[PDB]
Amino acid sequence: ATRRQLANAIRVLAMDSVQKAKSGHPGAPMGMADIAEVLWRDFLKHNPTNPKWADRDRFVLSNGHGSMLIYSLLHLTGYDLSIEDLKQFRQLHSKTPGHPEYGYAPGVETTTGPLGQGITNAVGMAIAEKTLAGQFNREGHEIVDHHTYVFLGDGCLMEGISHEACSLAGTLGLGKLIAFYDDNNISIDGHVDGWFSDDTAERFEAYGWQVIRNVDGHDAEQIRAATILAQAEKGKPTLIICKTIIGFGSPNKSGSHDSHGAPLGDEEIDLTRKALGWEYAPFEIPAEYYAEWSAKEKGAAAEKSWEEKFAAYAKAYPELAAEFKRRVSGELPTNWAAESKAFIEKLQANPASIASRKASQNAIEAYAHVLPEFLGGSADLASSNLTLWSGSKPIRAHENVGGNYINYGVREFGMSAIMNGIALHGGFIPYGATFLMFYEYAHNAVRMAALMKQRTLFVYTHDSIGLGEDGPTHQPVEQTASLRLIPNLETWRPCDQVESAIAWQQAVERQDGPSALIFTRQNLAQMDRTSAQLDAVKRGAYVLKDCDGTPELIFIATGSEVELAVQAAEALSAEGKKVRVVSMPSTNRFDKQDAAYRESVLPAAVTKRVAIEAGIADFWYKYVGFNGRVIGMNSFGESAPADQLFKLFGFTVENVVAKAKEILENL
Amino acid sequence: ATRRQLANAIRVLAMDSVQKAKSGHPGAPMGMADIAEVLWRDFLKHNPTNPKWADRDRFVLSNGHGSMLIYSLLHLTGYDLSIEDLKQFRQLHSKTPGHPEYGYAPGVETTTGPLGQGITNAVGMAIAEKTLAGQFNREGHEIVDHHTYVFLGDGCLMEGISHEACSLAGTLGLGKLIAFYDDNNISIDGHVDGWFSDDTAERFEAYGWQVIRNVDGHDAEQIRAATILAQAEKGKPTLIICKTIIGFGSPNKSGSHDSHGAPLGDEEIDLTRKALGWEYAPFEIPAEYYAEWSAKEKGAAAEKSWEEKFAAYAKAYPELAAEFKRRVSGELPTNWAAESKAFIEKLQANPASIASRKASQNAIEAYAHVLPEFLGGSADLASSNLTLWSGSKPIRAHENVGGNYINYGVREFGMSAIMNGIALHGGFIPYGATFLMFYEYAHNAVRMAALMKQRTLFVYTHDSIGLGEDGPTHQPVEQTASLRLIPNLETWRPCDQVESAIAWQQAVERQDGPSALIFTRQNLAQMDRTSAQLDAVKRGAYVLKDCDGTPELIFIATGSEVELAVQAAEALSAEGKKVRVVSMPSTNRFDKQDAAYRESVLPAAVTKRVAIEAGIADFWYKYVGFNGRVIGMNSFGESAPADQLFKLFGFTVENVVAKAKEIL
Ligand SMILES: Cc1ncc(C[n+]2csc(CCOP(=O)(O)OP(=O)(O)O)c2C)c(N)n1
Ligand SMILES: Cc1ncc(C[n+]2csc(CCOP(=O)(O)OP(=O)(O)O)c2C)c(N)n1
Ligand SMILES: [Mg+2]
Ligand SMILES: [Mg+2]
Repeated sequence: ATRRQLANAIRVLAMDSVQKAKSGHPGAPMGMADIAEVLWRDFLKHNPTNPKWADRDRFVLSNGHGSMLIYSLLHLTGYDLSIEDLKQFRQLHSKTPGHPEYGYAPGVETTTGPLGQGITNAVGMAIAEKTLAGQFNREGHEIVDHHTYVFLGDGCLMEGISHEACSLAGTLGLGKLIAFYDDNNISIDGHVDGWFSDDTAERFEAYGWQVIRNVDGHDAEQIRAATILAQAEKGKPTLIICKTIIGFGSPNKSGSHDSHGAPLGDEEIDLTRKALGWEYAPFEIPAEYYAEWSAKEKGAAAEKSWEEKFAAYAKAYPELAAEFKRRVSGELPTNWAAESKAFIEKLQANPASIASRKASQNAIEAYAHVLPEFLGGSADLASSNLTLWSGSKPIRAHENVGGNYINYGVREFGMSAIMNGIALHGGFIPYGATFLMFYEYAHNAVRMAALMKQRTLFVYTHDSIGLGEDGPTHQPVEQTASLRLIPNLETWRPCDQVESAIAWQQAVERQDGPSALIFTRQNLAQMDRTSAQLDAVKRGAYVLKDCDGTPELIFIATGSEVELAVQAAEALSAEGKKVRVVSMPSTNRFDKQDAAYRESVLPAAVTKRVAIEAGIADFWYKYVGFNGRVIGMNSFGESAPADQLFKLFGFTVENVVAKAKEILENL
Repeated sequence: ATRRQLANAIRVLAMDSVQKAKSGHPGAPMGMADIAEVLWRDFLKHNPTNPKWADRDRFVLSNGHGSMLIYSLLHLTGYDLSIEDLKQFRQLHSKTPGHPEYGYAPGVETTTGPLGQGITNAVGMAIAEKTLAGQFNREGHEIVDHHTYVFLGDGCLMEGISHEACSLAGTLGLGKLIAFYDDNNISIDGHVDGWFSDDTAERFEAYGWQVIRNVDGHDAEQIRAATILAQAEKGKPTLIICKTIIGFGSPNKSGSHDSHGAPLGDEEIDLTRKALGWEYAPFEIPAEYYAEWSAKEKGAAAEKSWEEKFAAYAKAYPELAAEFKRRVSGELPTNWAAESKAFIEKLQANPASIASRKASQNAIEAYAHVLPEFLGGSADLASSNLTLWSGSKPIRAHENVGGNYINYGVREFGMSAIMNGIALHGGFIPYGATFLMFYEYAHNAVRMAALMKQRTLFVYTHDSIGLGEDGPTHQPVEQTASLRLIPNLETWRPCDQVESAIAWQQAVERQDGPSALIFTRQNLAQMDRTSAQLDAVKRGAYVLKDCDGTPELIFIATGSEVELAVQAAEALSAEGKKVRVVSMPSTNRFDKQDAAYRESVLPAAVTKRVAIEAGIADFWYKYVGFNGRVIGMNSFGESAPADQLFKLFGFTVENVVAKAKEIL
């Protein structure tokens, strides 16, 4: 078959699957099929029988609405994705959801859909390849060597996150990143000139990318020539601008947004088959086409060759090879359990009153000696977030290439989605920090990490009005509660240096999802814990101060407000009242405990509960109920020194005691 | 005094005010003082005695950490901002908070701090000036004509939102937008080459801006020359790239991130004074420097000249002039109360089972006939969000310049912060739509509108698993609850075309803060309402179905789930149980009602409550407590037809009734 005939197999599988589903986007798959045929058949290094081969090239479909493009490519080249799977497009519990989801189909490298995060994940994947190569490759043993390929569209380039990711990609000289731009002059609102008129070539040249302009996206020889010059450029990422016709082959809907996101219809599909010269019924692919699309034989030989290279590498570098396999698998070092425990116990036995952001740095310093896979960073806030340790080596294009730290610049969304790509790639545990407030810039990347069950460590410092004079644009109020609502994210707001080391430990051990670690600017007093209390911190909430017998009142506190809760409990106790203090470093972790443990912390029979947190109050009714009270925030902050703000907003022993006594008096 | 001596007044006030607070950022004010002297003394058209002069130029400090720069300028040029105010920098209730706040000091045009949003607000103000000029100017009567000036630094240019805002600004040809880039090679991590190496000039030329390269930021003559060329360019926004030395004047910390964000120290301040030849004690500005900095005489003449132009305009176009004054003040038209009421009563009388996104478009259509100040838009989703009405005139650089709609492209964050600038400018009520999921892209701009108490209307469609097959990356679950947590935002989730029209009405009428209006893709059944029920919808929650006497079970539902709550209540009432259905289209609005009203709707003695909402369940404990139940979500969605998703996730009458019996 001809290259165009092979590409048409994608076009027809796409429009037939959308039609059977009565749902989906036929246009971009049809527009990009010729580019896909060249890239997948001539260049992409992959093995359909092992989609987890460590040295495979990574392909990312950033215009994720064109999901039938990747589904067709995976089916045609030999992956474990069947015609029956394509017939279940957009159906409940199928392998082929409306937007491609990591973990659902073999060979989908990332979950896309939200525009701009695809290319940003890919930037992270290319950073991880370059850094892993810098850490593990040796002379004669280039065991890390693979490209990162991206398809992207107009929406992706309009999104601000594309500017964050691609500006950084150029600075870091990601020569193995090659992106194909689907330049079809179409978005949902119509022909894009009215709202999108960048000179995109000049924009990307300004980032330090190589740009190959004006490629005919339906001419295989041109796509091939451009890909060759893209691969020959070793120092810069490359953008190949492909001129395509959206919905190529449709006589009445091509070149128009009418083909972007609706079924073509039975009549138009017939007219398309004829304009394409495609004579086979829906979901029928001739055996000849499967034979020429198959990547099984080329892929198996590529991996067997890499396995032989790795075998020889392991003889020369036995510890590197073991570390490679360990880190790529995501397992922790065998001494991790004992050294992290010993560090946490040392802190419990050597009290220090420090800011939890300092405790965070101390934890990084200790754990980084055990975890060479740490790949840390900050969005231009290293000296405020305290993310550097004594062994930090900031990565640059030609310096510290096997380093372990990224100066992300002022790019919270880009950093967060890059970290997702780093986590997806394997070999690293990424962490990256900013101020808690600017979680809101990166919000959807955090949710994406949770949806993809990726171990990405989101570090946030300056967590409340405790930060003081920078004022209400910076002082978080509702941000912690908002992070707590993200399914499959575990949010930690530790109350001293010990809870801070335990939150880091729990985040590192959480391999099926991300964590958010929230730290303070101001000093926090360390709480006393018995061995059993120390063991219970990782359960998310535990009894910190207890009375003899059933409590008449329970204080629930997190983070910097735990000392206040303890002091108010002391005052009430000196009046003969029986009060319990529960510290709740992670509401998410506590919610997962069995009902016996939760009842032992918050007994159902004790309904007089006071929650204390310098955050939005509405969150806490889940734990205090109608008979409880929340000592929280219900407004934006103010610019003033922190001690005056804590008094202004009621975080005083007098106020807490007074509010507690009101519910004890049933008022 | 020389120009440099006048600029040094900014430098010494900045560093002395930061030193007294023991907090703040001296470097950028010190780095930009010469630029600010030129722009404010030679070019800025403004009146310190009336910071609300409608035709004033707009200045925006996008690198807002340098707040002492704008406070010094305001103090020096004669605004109502005193030395005593600068002495209260960063102190409780001062007019000089650590980042400039709109309304806290006269002459501050927007609240900055979150990097990138200042320039994006300024793109919004430049769009509003251009569009308002297109609507109101007449031959011989150019009553709208003013520039938008921005200071911005490396952080702003690194942020993705700057790419959204400046791309659109070039496309719309905002010739009166002029930005000065504080190109000082410094950010908090240090010298920026290791993480920021853009060819910024070529980047902005790719957006269609004019770029003046390599201006010496400490040479008043070059700054003046660059600004003249920026003003001469009428068709494109201009970026003036000013090479500056952060902390200019400090011998030990200039050109270093050491001067970015901490007091210089008493000793370093003394050496800086010596290096600058500055001989006056802290907070002492000689009378001669005040006289030469004063904008009072120039500004009063400029406003008087404009008042005379407006008087001539009002003589020729009395109705137009009265519309200008009404729309700039923010007051609604006199017939608004009656027209909106008649529209809502008409919908209650002619039931239709339509998607609330279609109900939203119908409301836009009816209200836009009454509100010429509407400036609508969508982030590349006009056909899905349904934001166009029959009178929509999409604004372009040279077409529909007096239009009323913006194709924002795929730029949710930039859209939202541009809308904030449009609201700050005056003359418009901006609304803008995207899918509910992608408010997470625009999150902090929504918060900033609430912080600034701006009437910005954030429209969201496709609000639940109800959108169906696009799957869990698009299906909101926790987004509505997160919107509800934002102080001073009112979030509405209406259950039918009638609640949809009332939600738009209340958002339009809310002058002191923003609204989020959340609409469905799937059809919603209209509910029966008496005249008193119809009137109570604007109280945020109300009794929709009531039993006789005290109920033993209260259903609380919102949006698309109210019909399910009605259906389950009818099944339970047919069994003899006393059940009430409460529709709660806005939790935030309801929370602000007086105690008597709230008790009338949710009596405290009825503790058996079931909340129903296709969103994160944990939010609703505030209203149901320990002994209630939530028919909610606690996971991500799935890619499948909507009808199957509602069954899969338990949004069925049988499931709701089962959970109601668990507490009865
Ligand atoms: C952040 C975000 N905003 C909006 C959308 C909705 N959306 C999906 S595709 C699309 C149009 C973008 O067009 P383009 O990328 O050029 O694709 P084409 O129509 O050419 O296939 C939009 C707005 C989204 N997926 N993500
Ligand atoms: C979105 C956002 N992220 C982070 C910050 C914190 N921050 C304030 S200033 C700054 C450094 C930016 O440097 P630049 O704008 O070049 O300022 P300079 O030091 O030159 O005055 C950062 C990261 C912020 N205000 N907003
Ligand atoms: Mg397109
Ligand atoms: Mg700078």
